[PDB]
Amino acid sequence: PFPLPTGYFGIPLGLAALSLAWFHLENLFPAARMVSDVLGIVASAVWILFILMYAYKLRYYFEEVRAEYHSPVRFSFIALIPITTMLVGDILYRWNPLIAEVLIWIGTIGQLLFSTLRVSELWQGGVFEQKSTHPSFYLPAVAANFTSASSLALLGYHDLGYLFFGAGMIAWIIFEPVLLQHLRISSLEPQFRATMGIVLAPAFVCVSAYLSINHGEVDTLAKILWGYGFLQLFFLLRLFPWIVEKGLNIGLWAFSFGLASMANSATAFYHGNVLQGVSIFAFVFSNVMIGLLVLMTIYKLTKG
Amino acid sequence: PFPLPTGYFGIPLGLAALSLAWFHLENLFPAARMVSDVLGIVASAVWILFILMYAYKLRYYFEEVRAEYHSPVRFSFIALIPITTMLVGDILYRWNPLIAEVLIWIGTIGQLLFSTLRVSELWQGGVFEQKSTHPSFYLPAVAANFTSASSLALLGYHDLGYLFFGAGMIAWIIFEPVLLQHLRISSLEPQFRATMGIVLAPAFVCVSAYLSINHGEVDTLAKILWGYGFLQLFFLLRLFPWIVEKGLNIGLWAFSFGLASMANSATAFYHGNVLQGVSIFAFVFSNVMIGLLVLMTIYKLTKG
Amino acid sequence: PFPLPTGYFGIPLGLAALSLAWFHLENLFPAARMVSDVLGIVASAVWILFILMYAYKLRYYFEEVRAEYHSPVRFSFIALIPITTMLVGDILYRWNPLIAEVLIWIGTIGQLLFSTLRVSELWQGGVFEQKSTHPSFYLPAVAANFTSASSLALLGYHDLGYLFFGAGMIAWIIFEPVLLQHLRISSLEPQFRATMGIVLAPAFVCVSAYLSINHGEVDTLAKILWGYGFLQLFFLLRLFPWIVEKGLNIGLWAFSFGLASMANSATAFYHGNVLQGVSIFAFVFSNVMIGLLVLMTIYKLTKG
Ligand SMILES: CCCCCCCCO[C@@H]1OC(CO)[C@@H](O)[C@H](O)[C@H]1O
Ligand SMILES: CCCCCCCCO[C@@H]1OC(CO)[C@@H](O)[C@H](O)[C@H]1O
Ligand SMILES: CCCCCCCCO[C@@H]1OC(CO)[C@@H](O)[C@H](O)[C@H]1O
Ligand SMILES: CCCCCCCCO[C@@H]1O[C@H](CO)[C@@H](O)[C@H](O)[C@H]1O
Ligand SMILES: CCCCCCCCO[C@@H]1O[C@H](CO)[C@@H](O)[C@H](O)[C@H]1O
Ligand SMILES: CCCCCCCCO[C@@H]1O[C@H](CO)[C@@H](O)[C@H](O)[C@H]1O
Ligand SMILES: CCCCCCCCO[C@@H]1O[C@H](CO)[C@@H](O)[C@H](O)[C@H]1O
Ligand SMILES: CCCCCCCCO[C@@H]1O[C@H](CO)[C@@H](O)[C@H](O)[C@H]1O
Ligand SMILES: CCCCCCCCO[C@@H]1O[C@H](CO)[C@@H](O)[C@H](O)[C@H]1O
Ligand SMILES: CCCCCCCCO[C@@H]1O[C@H](CO)[C@@H](O)[C@H](O)[C@H]1O
Ligand SMILES: CCCCCCCCO[C@@H]1O[C@H](CO)[C@@H](O)[C@H](O)[C@H]1O
Ligand SMILES: CCCCCCCCO[C@@H]1O[C@H](CO)[C@@H](O)[C@H](O)[C@H]1O
Repeated sequence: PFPLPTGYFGIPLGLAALSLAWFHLENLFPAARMVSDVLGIVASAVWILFILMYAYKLRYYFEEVRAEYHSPVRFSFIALIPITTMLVGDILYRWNPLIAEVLIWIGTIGQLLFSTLRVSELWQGGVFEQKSTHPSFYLPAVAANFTSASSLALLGYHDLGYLFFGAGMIAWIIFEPVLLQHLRISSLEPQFRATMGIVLAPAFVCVSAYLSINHGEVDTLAKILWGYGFLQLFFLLRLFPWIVEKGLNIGLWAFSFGLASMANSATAFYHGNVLQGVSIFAFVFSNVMIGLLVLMTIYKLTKG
Repeated sequence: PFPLPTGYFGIPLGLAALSLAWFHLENLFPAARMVSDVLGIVASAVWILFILMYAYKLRYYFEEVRAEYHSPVRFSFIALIPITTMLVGDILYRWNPLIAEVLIWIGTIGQLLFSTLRVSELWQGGVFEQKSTHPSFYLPAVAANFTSASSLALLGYHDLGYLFFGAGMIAWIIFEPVLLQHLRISSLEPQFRATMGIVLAPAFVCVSAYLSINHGEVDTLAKILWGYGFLQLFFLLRLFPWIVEKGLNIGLWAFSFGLASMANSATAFYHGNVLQGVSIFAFVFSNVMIGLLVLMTIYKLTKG
Repeated sequence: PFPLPTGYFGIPLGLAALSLAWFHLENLFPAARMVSDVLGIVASAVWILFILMYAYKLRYYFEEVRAEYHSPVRFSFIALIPITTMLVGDILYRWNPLIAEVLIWIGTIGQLLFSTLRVSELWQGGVFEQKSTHPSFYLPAVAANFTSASSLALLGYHDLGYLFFGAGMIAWIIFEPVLLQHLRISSLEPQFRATMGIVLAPAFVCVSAYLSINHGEVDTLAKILWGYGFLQLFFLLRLFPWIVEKGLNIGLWAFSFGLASMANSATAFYHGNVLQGVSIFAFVFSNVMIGLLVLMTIYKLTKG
């Protein structure tokens, strides 16, 4: 018996997002569907297990959940739950649209309630401190809204999806300035550094959601978002030795959301015949990196 | 004899903006014109009175005006004067375009001169402090430019209106990051908390101005802005008990600008057959809230 | 023998940018080509000389270069080198596209390597301080990417140009919030104040690059960018007496990038029949100001 660390939801999140990326290649390359289905089944299975473990945590370790919830830093990871729930919904849609729709709405209402209760509460002051300014804040504030946007578009609710999209995009632009200034001034401690991987996510998750809503039209906004996304990738690549100064660890799954969304967006750029060479590199790169994450995770698992 | 607190201009501002919202419903529902005209006449009458009271303040309480002007916090409320002057111009345009145009230009030149003198002066440093980072800054920096944008569009100056629009939109995105970080860290004191209502304004005033310039075309930008606007609404609703911790007060008119612009934008979304259900809710909600403000103000007035 | 202060690259930068502005008037007014060619030849000659002087610095004053590189403030000026190299490439393209393309790629790879190594390294914390938050940061972070964007578009690489464009535009919006808050709180010391001129650059360099990529189409984004650009101009004009409190100096070339890009963008607005009166004013204003910079520089040179 142990309380499931909430961050572990990043594993099915990354796998689910990568399933969706491969799904979007099926009409260019049919074998991509089998790869998508396998990734989707594994992500869903891991999600079920982690959901049940989290239900156990709520039942028997409620004070740990309460403390994470009220923490001005640790609360953000709870947003992984409804995010992964929506992504699993998006996977399941290929097989059962009714069950998919239920999960998508549960995740959407859940993330919106979550932010509305906790993200706003921060504006009361005195609890959040300068040192609370962490990449994890992107999860409730930004990533959850993008995930809702694309999931609702999948269901046919394009205009409602644009509202969530806007909420996420503007929230992103409003938070990042203060995050990067904080990182410049204050050296994130090693135990939090893997969460630098979340810094990769905004531009790529943003363009993926946008392309999901706008029928895959690769337009000026999409190209703009990709450009900033690759800038951040190059920066994070340069920073990687510092990120893992104290060793490789499981927290590196933090990168998987950005990586998977880079792959997903790459499929749309390829479909649209925009920067196809860059698209192929992006898609291959993201898959290799997530493959390495899977292989390091199997290892850790075969070492208890 | 007393010096008129400059913040009181928020009352005719909210009423004038709400008049304009109803005005935009007239071709869907004719009776909306009577409601618009009544609101517009009351707003204009209150504006005349407050202008005369402010002329008296300048004549006999000039040092109080000087101190408010030089304050790195209190200067912002002076921007209410040219903002309300433009909105009254926009109302009067339905009856007398020549007088309307004069007021619109006086307000536009006045707000631009005001910002150019005072907002820039802050960049000299040493006067503005971290604790000066208040929602009121939106008034000179953001709301005034949006108001110019839409007023100039009304007069047929669409391209000039886009310049003001851009100034306001980029200024908004450049200020809000630091405002929300400050609110997270430092608990705004109760006496300033009603000004949290100004946080509702940017997205809604922005989309209202945009739709005024672009002939009511509800496009991707407009939907994006509405999404962030509703996020902030939900946050402020959650925060409302904290906002009024020390009691309901007249400062709550601070919400009326955002509310009225939510109503105005809702008329355009409805006209464009986008999210009509949300539009009706938004329009009804905003009217009820401003109706409550009017009823609390009549009360206060019937209690001296 | 002396080590060339890296900031001096701002002189050929401003002249090169102004050459390109005049170049864009040639099909409206043929005599503009002669003016462009003369400015372009002078900028290129000054650039060659400064490059050779900088090669000498690297060879015989390497520790001075190393210290500037590692400084969390002074590193930014090194970005002037690849920026000016690209602009000289853009000039030379009218005579020799092959040599132009080589310079453009050297400058593009060089600026991207430079940022990737140094701008990201800041996020390790503990070196950059709040007082490091200076306008010069725009050079590597923002201006270099815009310059790449427009130079690559010149070569026909529009989509790749949009990636650089996005990187610069989003980087701009993400840095400026914290810069203006810092300037409000902390009074930039006189010796750095001329660099306030760099604050003029982002919106104008941004719209110039955008118009270069999008075939000169003056659209809503372009008008938006111009509006914020003129707001900042008016602010900087008001601030000018404070900027030069301790006297006029050669650092005022800092303004030339924004001024030249105001002129360049003005040619496109004029071509597109948008705000032609404003365009003429902008173009004339920018030329007069840069003419004054040239005349003060000849003076200083005729006084050793
Ligand atoms: C992922 C879905 C998350 C839903 C979270 C439910 C939280 C309800 O719990 C609430 O937390 C608060 C907000 O800070 C409080 O102030 C409450 O009164 C408390 O009931
Ligand atoms: C709403 C219209 C407002 C116009 C305000 C006029 C202010 C003119 O007053 C000016 O204020 C300054 C700027 O900080 C000064 O430095 C001046 O010299 C002073 O004359
Ligand atoms: C304008 C083109 C600039 C290229 C700059 C080359 C810099 C290479 O120098 C590098 O600087 C670093 C990054 O901070 C280091 O950590 C290195 O190991 C060092 O080799
Ligand atoms: C995954 C969703 C996490 C929900 C975290 C719940 C936050 C609990 O919030 C708590 O709820 C209480 C009693 O149940 C109140 O007594 C509290 O004081 C409050 O701390
Ligand atoms: C950070 C946000 C960047 C927003 C970029 C928006 C770019 C709008 O790009 C659009 O391109 C289309 C091509 O015909 C046309 O609609 C217009 O040229 C333009 O509005
Ligand atoms: C998002 C990236 C997924 C795209 C992977 C495409 C790999 C195929 O590669 C491409 O195949 C072609 C036709 O099918 C060719 O004409 C090519 O030149 C070749 O590069
Ligand atoms: C509504 C517009 C408010 C204008 C506020 C005016 C700010 C006054 O600015 C003052 O003007 C002076 C004398 O008149 C100078 O002597 C000052 O030192 C300066 O404080
Ligand atoms: C924070 C700013 C968000 C800017 C969003 C701009 C969205 C541009 O949306 C536009 O949609 C039109 C539909 O055909 C086309 O012009 C293009 O797809 C696109 O440029
Ligand atoms: C901005 C919100 C103002 C719109 C208010 C519209 C209220 C009318 O309500 C609508 O009337 C119709 C036709 O007129 C119908 O067909 C509807 O189903 C009904 O909802
Ligand atoms: C114009 C490009 C400027 C390059 C600045 C080079 C930064 C040098 O970086 C230095 O390089 C070294 C040795 O050569 C290492 O020994 C160092 O410790 C490192 O400081
Ligand atoms: C800070 C960023 C501002 C982005 C502004 C984007 C404006 C998009 O403007 C575009 O105008 C065109 C006119 O038909 C159409 O494509 C749409 O109306 C709209 O998408
Ligand atoms: C970017 C600004 C450069 C444009 C400079 C244009 C100066 C010419 O000026 C214009 O010339 C015309 C025809 O050529 C006229 O019809 C005009 O009314 C006149 O203003």
